[PDB]
Amino acid sequence: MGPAFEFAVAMMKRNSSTVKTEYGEFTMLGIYDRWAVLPRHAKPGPTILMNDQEVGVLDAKELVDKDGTNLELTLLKLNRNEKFRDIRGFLAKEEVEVNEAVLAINTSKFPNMYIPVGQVTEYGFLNLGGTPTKRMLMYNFPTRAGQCGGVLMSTGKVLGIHVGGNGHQGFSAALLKHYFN
Amino acid sequence: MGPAFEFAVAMMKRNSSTVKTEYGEFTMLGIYDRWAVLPRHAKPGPTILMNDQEVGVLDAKELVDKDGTNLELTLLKLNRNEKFRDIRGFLAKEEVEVNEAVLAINTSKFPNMYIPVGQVTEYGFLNLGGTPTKRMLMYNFPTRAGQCGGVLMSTGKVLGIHVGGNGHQGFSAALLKHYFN
Ligand SMILES: *[C@@H](CC(=O)OCC)[C@H](C[C@@H]1CCNC1=O)NC(=O)[C@H](Cc1ccccc1)NC(=O)[C@@H](NC(=O)OCC1c2ccccc2-c2ccccc21)[C@@H](C)OC(C)(C)C
Ligand SMILES: *[C@@H](CC(=O)OCC)[C@H](C[C@@H]1CCNC1=O)NC(=O)[C@H](Cc1ccccc1)NC(=O)[C@@H](NC(=O)OCC1c2ccccc2-c2ccccc21)[C@@H](C)OC(C)(C)C
Repeated sequence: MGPAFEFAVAMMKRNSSTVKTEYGEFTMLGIYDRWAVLPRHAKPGPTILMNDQEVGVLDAKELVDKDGTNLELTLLKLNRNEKFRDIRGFLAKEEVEVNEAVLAINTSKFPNMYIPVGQVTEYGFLNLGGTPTKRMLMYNFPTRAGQCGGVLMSTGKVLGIHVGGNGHQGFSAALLKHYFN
Repeated sequence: MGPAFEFAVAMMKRNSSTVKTEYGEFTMLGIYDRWAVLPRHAKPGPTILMNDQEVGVLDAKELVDKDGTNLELTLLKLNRNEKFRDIRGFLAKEEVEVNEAVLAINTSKFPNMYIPVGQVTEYGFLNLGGTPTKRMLMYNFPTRAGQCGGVLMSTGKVLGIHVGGNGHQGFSAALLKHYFN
């Protein structure tokens, strides 16, 4: 798991931030150019707090599948000059299952924390907070509030973003290459 | 830092537990035989909760130096049949400074979490919660309540146990080989 931690630490350092919306505090992962991702339930407005700074949101897309089923991801285009390091190469084309993953959080409640969550399984459909949701990845860890936007990784792979939990399992939305063109 | 995470994960799995005393919830590291360590301020009584179990404490020693100066460590002898894996080989004879360390926590507030804290420096004397305290190791991380008993490690080294913080820095008491005979 050493390499999985090592990759995760470098990825959070280069591409992650702490974001506040009206709906809470989240980890945010920048993907390429000025595009980043949040759990859909963060419900970013015209403005967000990004590491304490008011940042303008030029575009936001709540992702759904071809049937309109919720995927629980919102892509957002940031009004800022810096671009993110392009990490689309680390995103799979389809849901990845691994035996050992690391979930990385960066919030006030959990600043620079890394959790080895064990096996990730393609969970599939989940009734999440009452909304039918697809392309969930599941891991047996007691995830809690303050961990949404959590980045789920293994060595050289970004698997998904943490979006919910039932007190005993956690769930990430799979972060697929085609979401980013 | 990969190897430092890898060592830390294996060490917590084999030798750590979650302990409640009247004074809070702590990470506890077992050292050898039935001997473990807590921050002195956990103030373990005749009985502690060890992973939800009432466990008897046969002996407890609050460590002080040759002048009687506080070291902020309490060694405790547990009344249980299992012995800990002997990890005295990973303890230094004197305070270790490293460039990259991992602090590992295992509580309800922070179950199986690992934090890369950066450089550890021999801090020396510290007025901790009003008590003169020696042999502190310092790292620049915003440590919080719920992280005491936190185990500070680098590759193949157990450096100390987290005992306090000022909101911007954290401090571990050095865990020295001679404390354990
Ligand atoms: C992240 C928010 C954050 O960072 O805080 C800002 C400061 C947070 C993390 C999760 C909370 C608890 N565990 C976590 O990991 N995510 C949420 O709170 C998320 C919000 C949300 C998502 C989508 C729409 C609207 C809001 N909500 C939940 O995670 C949700 N849990 C849930 O839906 O559980 C699924 C269950 C399920 C599916 C199918 C069949 C049966 C069941 C079932 C049975 C019994 C319990 C759960 C489930 C919240 C609202 O939690 C409960 C469990 C109360 C529903
Ligand atoms: C661990 C407890 C835990 O797991 O909770 C159970 C559920 C906790 C972690 C630390 C809290 C905040 N940051 C942490 O990492 N440890 C303590 O609370 C610890 C308890 C204690 C230790 C020893 C005797 C009695 C109680 N207390 C503190 O960490 C303490 N901080 C402190 O003393 O700071 C040192 C400062 C210092 C030294 C020399 C010169 C000047 C200063 C200075 C100036 C200004 C601020 C701090 C210091 C607590 C009580 O915090 C404050 C900062 C309020 C004193």
